[PDB]
Amino acid sequence: YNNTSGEQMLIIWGVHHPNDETEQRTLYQNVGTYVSVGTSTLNKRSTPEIATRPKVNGQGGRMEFSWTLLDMWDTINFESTGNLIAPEYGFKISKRGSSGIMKTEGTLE
Amino acid sequence: VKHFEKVKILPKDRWTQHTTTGGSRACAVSGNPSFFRNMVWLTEKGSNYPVAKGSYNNTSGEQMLIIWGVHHPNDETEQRTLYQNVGTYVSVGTSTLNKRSTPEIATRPKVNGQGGRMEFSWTLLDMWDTINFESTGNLIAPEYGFKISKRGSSGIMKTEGTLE
Ligand SMILES: *[C@@H]1O[C@H](CO)[C@@H](O[C@@H]2O[C@H](CO)[C@@H](O)[C@H](O)[C@H]2NC(C)=O)[C@H](O)[C@H]1NC(C)=O
Ligand SMILES: *[C@@H]1O[C@H](CO)[C@@H](O)[C@H](O)[C@H]1NC(C)=O
Repeated sequence: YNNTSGEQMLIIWGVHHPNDETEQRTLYQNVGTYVSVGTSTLNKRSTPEIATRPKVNGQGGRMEFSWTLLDMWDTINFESTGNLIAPEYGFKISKRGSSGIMKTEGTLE
Repeated sequence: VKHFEKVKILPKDRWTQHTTTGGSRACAVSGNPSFFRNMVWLTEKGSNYPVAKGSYNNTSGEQMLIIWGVHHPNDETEQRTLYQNVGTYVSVGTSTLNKRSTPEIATRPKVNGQGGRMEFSWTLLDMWDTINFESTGNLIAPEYGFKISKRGSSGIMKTEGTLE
């Protein structure tokens, strides 16, 4: 994706780490897989790690999630032989400014 | 941390598969070879270096420091001796933690006459969470890991001197 938006675009991608070779084969149909992302200011290569873990949400498999901020006119490249969880989207920045994240259990009035 | 409570989560004896005996000349005490008392160096039995699996689910009521290590051989034959298999790996996991390291084989300079190296990573197990081990080789296991007894404000003072 070449970024034409006029602003910076936050972008997120993921990589699956399965619980067995059986998962890996039944999904990705092969092994030794990689996920690879790149930009002008970034090149990152990932090698999905298949082990045994405690179920969480009834799951021993996990997903590792990573993000980059793509500058204007740059271009981002995705290549994987398996285990890629790809972005359908990414978010341009329409408005910047002083802001924050407030931690509260409450609600608006 | 003000007090610890050492608790063995992976006894040497109830691990059947490998030979736990190893320790080398670096850890020698008065010329007598030794090892890390809290740890276990797993190496094969009879040409077989089978799947090494482990688990602990933490009852203890306060959290647990746990350490492990991964062996890095000087040479291919150093590797082949102990673990019997090439392209081995170590994998540890928890609810929050997942790690898998692939051991590295290269010729490295002499420090205490050694081209072998050992790399320790550690975690804090919370309440009720389970820690799992899996290895095709090169693992250095905890026998025990540390329950915290006393929480509290303390420090580590750097000093050469000694208590009076
Ligand atoms: C990504 O696309 C943009 C526009 O689609 C490219 O910007 C143009 O690049 C060409 C070739 O150098 C120039 O002739 C135009 O003047 C550029 N237009 C603008 C508005 O910058 C951009 O070069 C592309 N990315 C890469 C890596 O080439
Ligand atoms: C560990 O033991 C506690 C005791 O009830 C339990 O709540 C927890 O689910 C156990 N962990 C596993 C592996 O189920």
